[PDB]
Amino acid sequence: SGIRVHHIKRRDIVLKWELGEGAFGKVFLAECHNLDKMLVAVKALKEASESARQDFQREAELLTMLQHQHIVRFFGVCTEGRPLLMVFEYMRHGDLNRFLRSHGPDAKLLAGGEDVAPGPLGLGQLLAVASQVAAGMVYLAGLHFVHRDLATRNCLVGQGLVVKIGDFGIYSTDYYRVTMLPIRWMPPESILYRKFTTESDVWSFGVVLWEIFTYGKQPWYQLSNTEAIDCITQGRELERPRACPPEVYAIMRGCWQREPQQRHSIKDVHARLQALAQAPPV
Ligand SMILES: CS(=O)(=O)Nc1ccccc1CNc1ccc2[nH]nc(-c3ccc(N4CCNCC4)nc3)c2c1
Repeated sequence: SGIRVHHIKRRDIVLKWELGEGAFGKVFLAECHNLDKMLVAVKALKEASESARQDFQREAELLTMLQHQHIVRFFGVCTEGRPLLMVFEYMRHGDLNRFLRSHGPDAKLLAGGEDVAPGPLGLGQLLAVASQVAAGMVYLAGLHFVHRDLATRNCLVGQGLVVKIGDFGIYSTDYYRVTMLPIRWMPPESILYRKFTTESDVWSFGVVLWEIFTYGKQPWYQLSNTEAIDCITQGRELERPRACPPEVYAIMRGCWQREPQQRHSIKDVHARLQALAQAPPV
């Protein structure tokens, strides 16, 4: 008894090549038949655990029931032989962090694609990406879902700057080696009391908002993991980005209140973000 997970025939999936590697294993570009031929992203678990076979069904069940407009489209699994496979839609731009970086001032005009100009994005484009991520967080907050790793590296960019949350729950400085913590995105109540609620995600979204307007710079990049923990817990906030209007900064400062109850809800942050997106101050 639980969520009916769509199973896919292994012979209906032809692996093209590796797109990347993660904790879970490897991601590939592939063709999928009978879902007409169609390009898709496929995750392959490294397995070698009976437990990891349990986390697979868990994630597959949550993904199958969390389907929405700003969450990466999940098509089903393949348990017909090791390795286990998760099939998703293909977001041709890859993760939001690398996308931002490729449109930043250090990148000059090396960004490609036919859908977006190389070099910096429009203010209205930056607020579109921000608003799309917020909307995905509003949906997850609705189902009492808490994202413990909200960061631009866990979002995907598709054709026409469609941004979705691509990843949910070990060598980058993003994560502190303890359990790996992405402390730099964590509010004080998570570092100090080990609490993570909906309001925690509102604080994390503020950092995502900062990441977006810095073109994917790492929060407190000048500081170590412990130095960042000191700042966060002492009330020191990130500097406004060069490319950030005060109305956006103000939204950021609204997520960075020490008292979680003194933070605006994610539905209000979305709303303020959607508004500006339809009317970018510039
Ligand atoms: C763990 S990973 O290989 O870095 N994949 C990944 C990256 C960012 C956010 C989420 C993931 C999780 N895997 C995943 C899930 C659904 C996906 N749909 N499309 C992709 C996808 C992933 C990567 C990708 N590229 C962009 C071109 N550079 C090579 C990698 N193009 C599309 C994808 C990945």
